[PDB]
Amino acid sequence: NYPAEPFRIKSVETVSMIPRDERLKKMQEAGYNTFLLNSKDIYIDLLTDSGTNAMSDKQWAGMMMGDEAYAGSENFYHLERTVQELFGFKHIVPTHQGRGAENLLSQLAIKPGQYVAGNMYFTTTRYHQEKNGAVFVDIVRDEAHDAGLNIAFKGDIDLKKLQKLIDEKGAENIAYICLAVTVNLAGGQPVSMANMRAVRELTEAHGIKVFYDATRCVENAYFIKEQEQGFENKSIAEIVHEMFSYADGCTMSGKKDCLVNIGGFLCMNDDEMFSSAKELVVVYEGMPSYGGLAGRDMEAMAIGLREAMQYEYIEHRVKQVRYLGDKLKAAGVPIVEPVGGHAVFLDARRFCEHLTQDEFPAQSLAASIYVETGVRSMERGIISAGRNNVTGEHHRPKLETVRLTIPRRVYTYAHMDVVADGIIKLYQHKEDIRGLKFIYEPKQLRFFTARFDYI
Amino acid sequence: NYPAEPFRIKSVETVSMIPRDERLKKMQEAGYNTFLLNSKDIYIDLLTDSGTNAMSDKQWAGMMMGDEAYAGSENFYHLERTVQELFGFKHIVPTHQGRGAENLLSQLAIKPGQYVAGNMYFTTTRYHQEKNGAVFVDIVRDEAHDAGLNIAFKGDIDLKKLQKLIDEKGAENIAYICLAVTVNLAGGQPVSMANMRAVRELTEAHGIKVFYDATRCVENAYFIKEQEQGFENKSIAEIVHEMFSYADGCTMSGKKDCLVNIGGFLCMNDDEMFSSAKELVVVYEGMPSYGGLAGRDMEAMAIGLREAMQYEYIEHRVKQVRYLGDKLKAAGVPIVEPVGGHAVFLDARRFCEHLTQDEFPAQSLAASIYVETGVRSMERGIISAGRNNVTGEHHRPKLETVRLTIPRRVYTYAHMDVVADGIIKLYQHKEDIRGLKFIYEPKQLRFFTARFDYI
Amino acid sequence: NYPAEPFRIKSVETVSMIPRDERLKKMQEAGYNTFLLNSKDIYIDLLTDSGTNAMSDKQWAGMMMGDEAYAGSENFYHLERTVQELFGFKHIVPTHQGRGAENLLSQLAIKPGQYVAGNMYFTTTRYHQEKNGAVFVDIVRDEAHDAGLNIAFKGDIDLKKLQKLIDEKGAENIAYICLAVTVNLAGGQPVSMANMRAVRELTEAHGIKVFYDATRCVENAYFIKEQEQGFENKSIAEIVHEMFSYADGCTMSGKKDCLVNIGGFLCMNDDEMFSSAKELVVVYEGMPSYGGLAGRDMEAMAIGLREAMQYEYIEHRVKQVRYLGDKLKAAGVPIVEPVGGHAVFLDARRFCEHLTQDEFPAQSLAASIYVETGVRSMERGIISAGRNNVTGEHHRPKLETVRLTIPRRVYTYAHMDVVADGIIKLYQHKEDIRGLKFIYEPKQLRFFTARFDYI
Amino acid sequence: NYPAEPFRIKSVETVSMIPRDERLKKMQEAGYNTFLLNSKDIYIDLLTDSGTNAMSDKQWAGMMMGDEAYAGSENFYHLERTVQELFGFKHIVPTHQGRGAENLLSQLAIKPGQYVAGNMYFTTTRYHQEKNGAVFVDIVRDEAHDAGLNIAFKGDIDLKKLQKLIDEKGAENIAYICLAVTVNLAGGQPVSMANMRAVRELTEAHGIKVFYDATRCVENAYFIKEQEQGFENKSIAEIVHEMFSYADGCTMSGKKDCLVNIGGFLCMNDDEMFSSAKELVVVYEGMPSYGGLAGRDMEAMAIGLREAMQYEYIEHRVKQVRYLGDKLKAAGVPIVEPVGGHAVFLDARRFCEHLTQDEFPAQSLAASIYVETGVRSMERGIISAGRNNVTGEHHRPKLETVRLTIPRRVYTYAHMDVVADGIIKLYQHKEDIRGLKFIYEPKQLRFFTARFDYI
Ligand SMILES: [K+]
Ligand SMILES: [K+]
Ligand SMILES: [K+]
Ligand SMILES: [K+]
Repeated sequence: NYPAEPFRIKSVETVSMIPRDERLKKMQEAGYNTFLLNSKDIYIDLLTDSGTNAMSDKQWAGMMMGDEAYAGSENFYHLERTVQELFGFKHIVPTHQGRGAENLLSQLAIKPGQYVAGNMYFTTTRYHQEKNGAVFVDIVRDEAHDAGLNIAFKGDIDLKKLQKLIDEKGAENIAYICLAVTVNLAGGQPVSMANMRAVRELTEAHGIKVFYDATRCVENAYFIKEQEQGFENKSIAEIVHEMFSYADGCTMSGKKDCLVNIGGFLCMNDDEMFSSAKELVVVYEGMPSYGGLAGRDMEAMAIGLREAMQYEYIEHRVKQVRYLGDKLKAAGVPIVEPVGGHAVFLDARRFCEHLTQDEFPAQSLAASIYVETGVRSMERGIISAGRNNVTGEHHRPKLETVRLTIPRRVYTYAHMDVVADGIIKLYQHKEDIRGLKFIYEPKQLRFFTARFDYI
Repeated sequence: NYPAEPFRIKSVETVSMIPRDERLKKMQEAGYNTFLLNSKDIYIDLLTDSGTNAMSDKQWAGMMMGDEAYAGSENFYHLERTVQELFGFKHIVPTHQGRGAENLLSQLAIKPGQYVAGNMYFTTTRYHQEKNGAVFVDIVRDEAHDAGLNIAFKGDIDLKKLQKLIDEKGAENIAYICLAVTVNLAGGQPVSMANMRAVRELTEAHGIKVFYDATRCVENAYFIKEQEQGFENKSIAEIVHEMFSYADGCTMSGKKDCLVNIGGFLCMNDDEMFSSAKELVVVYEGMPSYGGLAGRDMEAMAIGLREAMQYEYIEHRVKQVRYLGDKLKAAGVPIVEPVGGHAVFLDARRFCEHLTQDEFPAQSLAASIYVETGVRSMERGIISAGRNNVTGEHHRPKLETVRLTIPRRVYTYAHMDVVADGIIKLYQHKEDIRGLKFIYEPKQLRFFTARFDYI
Repeated sequence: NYPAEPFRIKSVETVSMIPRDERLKKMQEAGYNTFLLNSKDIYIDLLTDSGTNAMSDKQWAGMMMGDEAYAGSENFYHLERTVQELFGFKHIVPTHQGRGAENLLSQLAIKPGQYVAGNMYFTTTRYHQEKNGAVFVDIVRDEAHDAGLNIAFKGDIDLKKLQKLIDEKGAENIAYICLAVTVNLAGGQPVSMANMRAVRELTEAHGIKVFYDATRCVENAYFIKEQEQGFENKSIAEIVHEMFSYADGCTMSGKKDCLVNIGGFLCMNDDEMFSSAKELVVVYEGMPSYGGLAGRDMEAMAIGLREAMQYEYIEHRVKQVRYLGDKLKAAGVPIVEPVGGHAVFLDARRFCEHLTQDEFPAQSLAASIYVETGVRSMERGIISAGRNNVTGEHHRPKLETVRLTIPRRVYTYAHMDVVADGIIKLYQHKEDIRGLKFIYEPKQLRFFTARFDYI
Repeated sequence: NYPAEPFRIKSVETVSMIPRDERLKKMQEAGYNTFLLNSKDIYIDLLTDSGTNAMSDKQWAGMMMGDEAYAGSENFYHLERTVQELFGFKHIVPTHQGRGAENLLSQLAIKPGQYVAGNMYFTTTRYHQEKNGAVFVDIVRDEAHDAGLNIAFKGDIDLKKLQKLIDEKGAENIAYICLAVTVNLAGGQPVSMANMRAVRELTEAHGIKVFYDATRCVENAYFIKEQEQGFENKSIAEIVHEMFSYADGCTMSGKKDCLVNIGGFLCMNDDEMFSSAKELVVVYEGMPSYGGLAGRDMEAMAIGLREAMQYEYIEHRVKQVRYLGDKLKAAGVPIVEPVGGHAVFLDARRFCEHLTQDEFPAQSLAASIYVETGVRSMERGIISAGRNNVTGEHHRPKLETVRLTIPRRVYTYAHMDVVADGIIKLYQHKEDIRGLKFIYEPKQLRFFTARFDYI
């Protein structure tokens, strides 16, 4: 069920291994907010899968061959031809990471008052849409909003909803469909090739553009190879190329599936949009020949994207995350299902039914995990949702979760056991977990710097 | 007069060394546009002094210690302490380079219709001011606009013009003063400490904020050290710290004086503005704990800013540029005077007085320079100025220049001799340089991809 | 029982992942000799634990700070201070690896006809002793020669045999005692502190010198910590320092316990011997200030020896090897016992009891293991023993083994499972493993290039 | 006359720039022996051209791709095929540096009592010859021993002398001719292709083997291209390959002309000698598949040897050393002539005619140079010659020199001016240089650690 790592360890990152009593002190110094912990004090850091990937020896060799010319860099040429080959789009503009590409796309592709419809949303992606005057419309299938429902390709768009938006608003009033692979907010859920095809077919008929939010497109391609009938003789590369054939362009974060610590890019087929993109990138990112990246980083990202196409690599990536989910589920620990490509989400509401949402069960569970194991996880619940600035009440999200987000190629199954075993042990005495109260609350971005104490 | 390099060569960048006939074919394939040349075909690349710097062994050691954590990275803390120590500001927000810091500043500090006044301007800096509703006012001393005038501290603000603006417009209507060090548009001209102090004193009396465009603040500190009475017993670090003591914050490009290939940051003293800056950075750049940079780049920038404080390093940096300018001037080659900190600008109007501006003397001179020496330079004249959209006429700039822009720690005096001797030989038969005409002209950003042929 | 890796993965070594049929073709191209396989064709390479270690980010930072000066390098001074601090010797002479230190020691310390007595022996170590006129005497306890006997500190010297040698030969006729930690030939067996102390006390009483063959001294320190009464409150560093307090000097391979890919050194207390060692090092290795090493490697070895002192690192190192041995033993696979610090040795005589030694059971078993798993192992049996030049008969060794040798910080428990599960499956049908016969036999060093076919 | 560096600076090595009064203190703390100075206290280190070369970006990329397998490393394969291509020998055995290859060759190729004849000698090379029972015979042309004589190809063998050795001793009593390129002891003097051919022709007729001491064979190839008629249309590679076609094998130090900081190798054509070489390398260096080098170093050396074949690189290398010599000679400073490929040697006897050899003019001149400029040079005179252990008198060498030895790709012409200008300034008041006396003298290797004071 679970393959060994399809690589060896070339170099290691040293860790302190501080014991429980010392971790409790660090957690207190951090006001029980994992976002305030110091990296040097953490054994296993599952705060994010963004930008913390372990690069290969070949990428590090590329890092030594940075050609830092303002224009005409060999590294820009390599990235451009690699993305043209693997994603199949005509034009590429580098950006420093994914949200830089989102800024450009939304300024280029939206008229004020138009709709952008997508399969759920991501914070930066949707901000740039709305900042530019779009109204967001969620067209994901209804099941994706049910966190416990175990169905395949849970990230699929509901074609009926797309049809109704077209019927009610008119095609000329829809800027574009923003189709994300995988779907982050539903827990990293994949989208089927059948769905990408059907969405292309209906939008094309109406003259409507489609742009992917493509940050975990390789994880997605793996779910298609594993679970979609007809794809068993296809390579990961073949699946990735067909996926993008159903789009007019994409925004990409190299920090996720391109196996790098920084980097992103915007792709499109249209020449006029490319010309406009080049004049705007200069303002926000840099020249079209580097887009806010060192030459060595264009090189690392070109090499990493190609490494991601290796079947054994992405199979192990997804099955390692699956192992953690399987082990938690086998012990009765409540999690979002099915497990996604990049993370396991604990259902903190169910984990701590002895607590009210106003006692911050997700924030507290995350604190408990670090103290007991040296593992950092992210609060994705009531705290991150923020306070209603009109009423003064918490926004109360339906999802009250702790995200165990897994960087690529950094951890082993033994690290996964450290994580699972500690959570399972906490779950056996789940009632002992204490509620939290604010002792310091910022007006904005409160998850980042808020401090708490036990009730 | 001209010191030796205060460092040894640790590693080299290999070059092809292709001869004149082969360079002529490359120039023709690039349509006589140096922006279109491949980096792999160039011996000495003086297109820019941005982000092409040679890092040290110590910076490379730091590159291997990237702590890629989303929050709490050791590299963030090191950058933050370093900038607090050396610049003297309370708060720091990393950005991927300088224009990312400008975007944040202009959104936070400007109400539509307010004025932003500075000592001349830079393209991205003024764009971000104008995009947010500011009206730009030039308050540099009149002398700065006379490219032939040899005077010290030519970058100084005219206190009388600053004063007139306040009287005629009202303090409440001025968003801030944007004081740049050095002043790029005048050829890299320094600003005196006496000027920085007088501006602080006047603005403070009216409650007006001052923010520095600080990209070449260390080169600026060197000029003060060399030429301003009273600064002979002061270190570069003491001068830099006093400079920033007369500001409310700054936008910085590490890609210039911090000796790195990517990186920048925003500094401010005000607690409220810091909180707002953290909200905005997340949508354009990244979390406040990395700001669109890999941990290793925060580390390389922290180390490089400290290396920039070494007296012998910056003396050599500035005197290398001076060597090139002195050698050209002694042969009668027309240049912008006095030579600034980072570049030498050739007056192509005067160099090719036999051509009209319509025949693109700067574009043609930069082409000749590549063919004859393997040196790439930047057109900064009528081509880069663009065409008037409304009328369809060229914008005809007063400055018709070729910029010989010098990366830090990359080249030797022998390389400077290749550059100078080739230009001097061309000058001796300047009448023979041919005019250019468009064969392909983009509607936007024409300097980046336009192609030409000889008349 | 089995701790998780006390480090994260910083970078990876990419592997091909070729399937069984393709591995069989590679094995055939290598003439069924694992020594002849290409590294690029191997998934898990257990040929050696020498010089294949994964370095840390901190060691890689040191690799960028190589001070390549012929004398007075900062890296030399750092190595020298570190070894003085941790090993407690007065003088240090770097060598390119351990056998370079052995060459110097044996030339300096042996008069022709004198005896060198030790706890078993290693090939290079004993060669250098014999080449200089020493007669080797084995003074290990008899139990060490019983490969099946499970006892602690199996590497211990028999004080009664040491005593007999002194009585029968005379102290003046003993050049030195060569005490090895751990003892490689018995499978990596540790020596107790009590034994080291008793040997020092006896030799000192007769004026006999003791020099340690120290290549796996840290693994040895771990066993003492785990199993010798009285050492529970002692650090690894305290144990290492006390170990070397009972010697006059040592030969060390950094390629083993100092966590590097190249490097070694010679230590001694005696001023006169140090002066002589400096004269000799210049002709074989290099100046005493670098000893056949790049400055960056002196740095990486100084850093790596200090990292080896971390309790969690060495506990994990030794327990990973133990995991592999435990899993094999539980399935009934015959191995040398108890499992040592660095490797597991399969008893191929017992594994392939259906074959005669003349049919090369160890060579054949190592071939099968590669075909079935992509794991490379070393023949340490009749092939490596060589042929008798005088008679032309095989040397027929008591030990007919396949060595599963484990590089430090390179592999995971999942990799250990690939190794074990493949061997266990082979064991279940052991009768089917075929004998080998030579098709090409070199006159010298036959194990390195001999080729075979199945009988 | 003097080409610019045919490369750019990729990274730099930071230096302290300590002033004169501080340098005087360091020199005193070092007992006026430059060999005792710390690297961190030196601005320009010309102690040696061995192993201090600046590697390229491509070599550093290779450094990240180290394949550290005990056998079958991709890096060993690359080195082997590179040396086979460029030097043209059948077999290669890596060694950690040149003197490791010398140890093997001399043990394999000499019977006790035989002669080895060569064009002068090098210390390690000759030691290994004699240790194995050879009698050394100098067969260089008589002119090479006249240090002031300006003739081309001053390193040539005197064919008449070779003939007389053959006539008087008999061919069967000559182990081999050891032909060195360039000839170090005469100041780095080249050998002509005509001479290498004639030596091959005479030895072949008598059945006598020829092995090169090849450490600066690329410098040598450059002198042939520049000065030997018939070689002007030949590439450096073509000249190098023909050179080696006149030999039976070679010993090579990568630390000189292969542009690396560590590494060497032994080459031969004979199969039986190759087999014997492989059994002996194991004892002293390591397996024939790595020979005492990390895989990354076999890779760097393979890449560096190929870089050395670039005409512009080796032309600049030799002409940079020539510039220093020309500038010194133009000021009347006495030097060994003609200037060689890798160093300038000052004639300290003539520089300080006011001193006797017993007052150590070379040791003192070297001290003066460091104090006045921050430049380290090596004593190659009476001190290095050592004391006669029978008589107690100094060995009094004819040559009393200070070696300014130039690492490859590390320094600029401005560093050369620092060196020359300081020596010239010292030369104008040459009479002020004070004699030295021993205050501490070791019995052996006295140049390395002896301490002095002014008379
Ligand atoms: K990162
Ligand atoms: K750059
Ligand atoms: K190795
Ligand atoms: K070296």
